[PDB]
Amino acid sequence: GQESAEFRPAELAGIWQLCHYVSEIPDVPGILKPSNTFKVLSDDGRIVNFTMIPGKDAIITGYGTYQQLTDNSYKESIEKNIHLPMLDHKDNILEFEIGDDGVMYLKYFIAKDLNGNELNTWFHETWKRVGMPAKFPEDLVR
Amino acid sequence: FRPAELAGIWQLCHYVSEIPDVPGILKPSNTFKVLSDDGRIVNFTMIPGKDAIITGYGTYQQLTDNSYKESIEKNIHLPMLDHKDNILEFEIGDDGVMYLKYFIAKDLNGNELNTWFHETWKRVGMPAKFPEDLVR
Amino acid sequence: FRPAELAGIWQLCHYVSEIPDVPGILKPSNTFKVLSDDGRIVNFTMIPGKDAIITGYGTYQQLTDNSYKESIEKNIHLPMLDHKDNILEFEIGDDGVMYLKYFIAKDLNGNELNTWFHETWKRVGMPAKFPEDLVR
Amino acid sequence: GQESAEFRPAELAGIWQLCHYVSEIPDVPGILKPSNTFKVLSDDGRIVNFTMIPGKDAIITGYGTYQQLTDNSYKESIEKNIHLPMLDHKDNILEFEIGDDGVMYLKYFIAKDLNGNELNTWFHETWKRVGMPAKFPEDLVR
Repeated sequence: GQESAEFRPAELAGIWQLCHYVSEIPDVPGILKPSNTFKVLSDDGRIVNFTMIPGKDAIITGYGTYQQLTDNSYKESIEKNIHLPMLDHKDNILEFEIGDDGVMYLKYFIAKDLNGNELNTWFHETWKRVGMPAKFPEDLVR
Repeated sequence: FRPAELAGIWQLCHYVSEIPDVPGILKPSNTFKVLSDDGRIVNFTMIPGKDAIITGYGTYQQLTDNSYKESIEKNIHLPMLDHKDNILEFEIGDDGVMYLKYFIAKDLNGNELNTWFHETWKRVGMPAKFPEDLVR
Repeated sequence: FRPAELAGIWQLCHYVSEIPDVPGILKPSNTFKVLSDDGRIVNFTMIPGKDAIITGYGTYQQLTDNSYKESIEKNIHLPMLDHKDNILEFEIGDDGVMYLKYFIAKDLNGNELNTWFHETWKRVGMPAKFPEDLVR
Repeated sequence: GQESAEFRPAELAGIWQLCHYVSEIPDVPGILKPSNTFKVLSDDGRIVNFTMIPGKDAIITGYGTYQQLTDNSYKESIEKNIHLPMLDHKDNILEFEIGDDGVMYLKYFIAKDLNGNELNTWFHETWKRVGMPAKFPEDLVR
């Protein structure tokens, strides 16, 4: 049997880099800058989150499968997530907005923590599609 | 062939010593090879504080117990491999470290290169604990 | 004036948030200001995996309880300050964080800039323990 | 009173970056690459060693005063050294060679560890003088 196909496919597949907002000044909102975490949304329906640790072994922090649900939401069927352990063996529904600039905004809701405490919190994330630049930088530290 | 567990995320490594003229010890670096279940390969390199970059992609397929092919579509690190097959010999240890070798005869301009390439890659895994101080 | 403990090694900081339109929390970055006892100032920036670079130098002198001058010889980040004095207002907290402000009117080509600069710096210290996994 | 001035002054003063040797291949010696540690040899006779920790607070690992002794040796009079605690409140004599290419080789001998165990080991280090490049890189992450 087939999961529901009744959505307009979005360009979810890709390697995505987590971003954050950086300001030089205390009380002023920051501008978008890339960070150290990647989400691989594979062409064959698998999801992996992993984080670099400079000079050390990178680590997977979550993995599973994913499935688009509606024109602007998809689920991650998480097997294990060490960043967010209350999501283990559960579905997380992510609402998304993908811009032609390669920036994807995600948000998801979590009701309870692992100890059953009320949380009722929306999480918000900004991701940027990783691409191939025109030129191989001559001094790249591989 | 006996199917090897190639599919996964791999981190490039190098060897470091504090002194010259001695072998170094293995240390992870900034480049990743994503080998998907459906036979896609992507190499990308993190650049601290900047956008990561894809440096090659295509498809791949295991051929024998110690070799696989990358059918490269585009590779900006190794552009003589564009629309070519590269055959890689591989050995994967029980410690999750994979040693690759491959040979390239010519550069894109037809100059003789006749170079053997060696790469060490380590399988990226999920540790038991999320580190308290992690910079995501 | 009451002499402030300016002499030392200072690390530039910035503010980070996971979401837009909110204030971020303080995080250290890659640039250092070395304020020597003999009144020399050097700014340099680490570039991961590459050679660090000096981006400015000169001399400095405390003027009042909350200001000091940098007499810049050369600054490739801020080249309108070459052979000029920059007056910085400073406040150093009990947590070792120093807040700097300064104002620059013109760029090197004479274009009006009239910009206030804010910098947050943190005093670099010696922790009680050398971390076991440190990458020197 | 004055410490001995009977040496030909060398160009020790500077900010120095610790280097190591990197190879892509297991059993082959590496080439010189810069690492994350700095030694400030000040114009006014003070020494500080410190190490970056990417995304985190940098740390001082040793400090004191220094004094050239001979044409190719100097001492670090170490107050505290958390990298090498057997050097606390002691002099360490470093033999050096400074190249016109800005590379300095250092070596020093340590007899005993902090617990009094025999060590009798020569340490060897390679350092590179930090300089001001021609151009401010446009995309520098400060």
